[PDB]
Amino acid sequence: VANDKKPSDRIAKIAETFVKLMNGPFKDLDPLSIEETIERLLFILKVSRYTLAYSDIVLHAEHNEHWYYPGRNPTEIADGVCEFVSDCDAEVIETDFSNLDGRVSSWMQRNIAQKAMVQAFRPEYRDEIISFMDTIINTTPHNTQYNGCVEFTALTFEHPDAEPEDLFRLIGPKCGDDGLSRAIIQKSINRAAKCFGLELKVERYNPEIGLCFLSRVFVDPLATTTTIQDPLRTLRKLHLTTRDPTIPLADAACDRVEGYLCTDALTPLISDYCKMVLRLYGPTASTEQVRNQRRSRNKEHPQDAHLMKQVLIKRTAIDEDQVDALIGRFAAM
Amino acid sequence: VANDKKPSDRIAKIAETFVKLMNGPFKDLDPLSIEETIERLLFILKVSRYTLAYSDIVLHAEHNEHWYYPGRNPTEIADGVCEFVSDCDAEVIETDFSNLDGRVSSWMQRNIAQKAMVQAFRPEYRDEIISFMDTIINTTPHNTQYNGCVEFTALTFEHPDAEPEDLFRLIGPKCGDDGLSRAIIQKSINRAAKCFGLELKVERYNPEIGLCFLSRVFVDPLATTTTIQDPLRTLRKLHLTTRDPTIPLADAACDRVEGYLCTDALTPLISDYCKMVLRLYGPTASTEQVRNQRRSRNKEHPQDAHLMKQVLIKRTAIDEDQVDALIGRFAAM
Amino acid sequence: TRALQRAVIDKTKTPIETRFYPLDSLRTVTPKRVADNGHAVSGAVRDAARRLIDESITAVGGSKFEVNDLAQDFRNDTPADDAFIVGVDVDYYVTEPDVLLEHMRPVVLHTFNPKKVSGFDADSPFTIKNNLVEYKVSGGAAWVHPVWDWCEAGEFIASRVRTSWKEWFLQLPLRMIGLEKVGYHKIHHCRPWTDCPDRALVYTIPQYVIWRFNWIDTELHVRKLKRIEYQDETKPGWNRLEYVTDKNELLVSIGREGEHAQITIEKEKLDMLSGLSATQSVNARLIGMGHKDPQYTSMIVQYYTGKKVVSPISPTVYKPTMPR
Repeated sequence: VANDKKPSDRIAKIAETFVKLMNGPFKDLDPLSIEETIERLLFILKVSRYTLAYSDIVLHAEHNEHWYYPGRNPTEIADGVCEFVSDCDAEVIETDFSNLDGRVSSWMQRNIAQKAMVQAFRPEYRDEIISFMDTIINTTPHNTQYNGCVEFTALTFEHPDAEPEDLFRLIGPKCGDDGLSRAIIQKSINRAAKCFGLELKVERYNPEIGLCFLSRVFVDPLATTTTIQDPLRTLRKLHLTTRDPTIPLADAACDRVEGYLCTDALTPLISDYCKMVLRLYGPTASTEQVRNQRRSRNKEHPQDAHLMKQVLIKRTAIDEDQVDALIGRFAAM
Repeated sequence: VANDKKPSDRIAKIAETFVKLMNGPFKDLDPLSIEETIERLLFILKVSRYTLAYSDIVLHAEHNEHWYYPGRNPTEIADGVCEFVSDCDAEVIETDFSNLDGRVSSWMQRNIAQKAMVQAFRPEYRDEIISFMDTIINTTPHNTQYNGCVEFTALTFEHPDAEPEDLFRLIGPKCGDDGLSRAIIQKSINRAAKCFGLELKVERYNPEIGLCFLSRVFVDPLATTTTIQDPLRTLRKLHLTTRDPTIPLADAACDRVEGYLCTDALTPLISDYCKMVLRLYGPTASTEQVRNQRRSRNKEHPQDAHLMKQVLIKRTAIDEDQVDALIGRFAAM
Repeated sequence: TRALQRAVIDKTKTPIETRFYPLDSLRTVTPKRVADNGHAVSGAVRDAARRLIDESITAVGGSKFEVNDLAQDFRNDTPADDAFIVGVDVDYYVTEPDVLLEHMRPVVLHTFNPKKVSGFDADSPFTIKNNLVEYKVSGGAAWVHPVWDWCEAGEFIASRVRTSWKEWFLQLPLRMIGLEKVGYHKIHHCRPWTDCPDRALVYTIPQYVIWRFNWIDTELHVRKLKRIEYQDETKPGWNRLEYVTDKNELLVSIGREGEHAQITIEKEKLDMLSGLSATQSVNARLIGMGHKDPQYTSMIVQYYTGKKVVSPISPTVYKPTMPR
């Protein structure tokens, strides 16, 4: 659903200041060769060749590590999240956007992303990048840029008397559709989204139900960095498999449970399901080398185990006796 | 809720006379250095650097001690209150303002506080102070200035034929949203507030229910200076804790009861609650050094014990047999 | 021409700013009604203006030099250099606004700049004859003074500056040639009272001084204050006035000189009516628009035909004054 909601006059100066702060000290850049782009990490290649270099140079710089979390290993993500929650003393807010790529306006697209790309890249490459942006208007970096712009707008609205550089220095971790911010702008974020024309969903941090971030649940971010898959999103749908019909059910289930072990080995109410899938569909599945040579293969802390159990129970609103009964039923099947 | 209710023509002369009497003999002043302001007692600093000096110089002078109680130790506050009640022979009135900072009008702000600050400070600092006031329009001293202005207006309306200096010399103790005044202007205070455009709440002093001042209850101000926390405001809400979720309940309760002991050690119906909190949440709480190193730590006369008990009963409208039953129930839990 | 280059190059300005604090309080002040009920009195309006200016000046913390003819004779009071100049209803007293503007200092002035060509200002009747306003102060004498055109387009002004007799001797040979020492000012007028739309709260700030050539034009076409010419050169014996409304309307006020009746009409309607061939057509069109009031259509017809009437000068009995 395309939208053409231009922002107000005042917000334009805030957006320009945010873009300039994003530019930082990297005035000049050069495009990457086709071979280097191909070995990095059709239609994706032509934009990737420039966008990967732009991200790696500007968005992964010294003065842009405060907010651009997108682009780091999951261990690095967990470390950053724990550091941010320690800094904010467990006072953080979560942002959940609905169809951001389907809702970003033309003015935002042509005044944030296009401006940033043109300022980052060399003048001799202006035509190619502008043509690529025009083709885009009619991937990953766009969401991060939108999140950074919205964070800058919120910070500018919260403290209009501070210098833009100091305001932007407080930008918290942001990664695409998910991000973190101070809880003091919980109500003012909705007005900023309305001014830009975006829809924002915000939820106050609650230790009883855990914290939601990148479909990951932090059981107790104050002390431990233990983290698990989001139970709210996956439990209601994990019993149904959305793989293509051509794949046997056993191979898809095996890949799903292998990923779950790789990410959620010691999570209550999921380990039992994964083990029962491995016990039932496991022997009936095909050879694992066969599925490793098949395209659809990629189409999918012990100390606080008690606390993780209680946090999962709080997340799923299931009584402990009910949880034990469910665990017994799952294991005995 | 911003308001633009300018006062009448006659009231302007009264306000100017009050401002001049506030000025007194301190014609010239100088700003404080940043280091001195920092060691005194961002955004707070820029206004504090001037307002702290202005308060200390003018509002803490010899000829301005009659009304500016705000800025003294609690023992000094109790001594001043007892002296004032002895002077007024237990004939005093209490003022309770609702959202004064959210209700002071533009005319009042630009003709009381701005005028006082400009007259107090040196001419070479006029631009900085006027800019700071303009930023404020679009902390503690403002409430005291408003209370003094309203007291001066009431005194001027009561005795329009006396000299302004003699009228102002009768200004009683005032401290922010709370203050004391003569009971002879109980009805005329409402008309003065209406003229300025402010809302005033006044209650006649009643020895049976005690006197309310700074959330403090004077059991018998005629003879003793014994004072306790306000029972009306705290009893209905002391059972619920408003601390942030990240703090454990035990630490917040321990800090609350430690403060209550520091202020209300020998108050009936509160000492038992504090002791039971210390008995229950005490052992289950964390280390006290840990909470002393934690940010949320600061986020919280035996001879007349009989009289204090009876005054608390009168304040809470609870029968003595009912009070004894409640005390027994609290202790035995 | 090459003469234009001379003026462009010859800046030779000496900006002077005695840290005159901008009085933002006077600028952007919402309209106010001084009288709760009925209509306000002239004394009440004067008191309100004085109170507003006093509050602004004291809040800014500056000083003032109130004026109550060519020279203000400020030496008898010797105010401070930074103090402002404040005058209220001093149109009769001051021969020219140049008298106030020579001091090269900010001026806050409350003046009579009518938008109606005749009628009542507050409780004070006023009328325009020749080009002088025959104001009749409620509770005062009769003032006869012109209007010095504060509200015309253009924020930049040209004015004289103080000069001693020795300075006069120095500059007279240069003055006769066409060389003048000219100061520049920035004007703001607010019009703060709705019930009395004929009085304007003029505000002024000086910017810088310059030496200019009399017989050479200016690129920015800066203007110097001139007496308003209310007389209508097309219809002798009539006064015509134009002003712009806040709702995007360009109204015009017409009336005879030394005369009381007065009507306001949209300018476009007056231009359409002034070209009609027959007098009866004027009435026909006016009835078509829906104007049934005889006092309106009759005056419009009289203006159309340019009817001159020699109204007499007669004794007047004024309302008794009450100090209250």
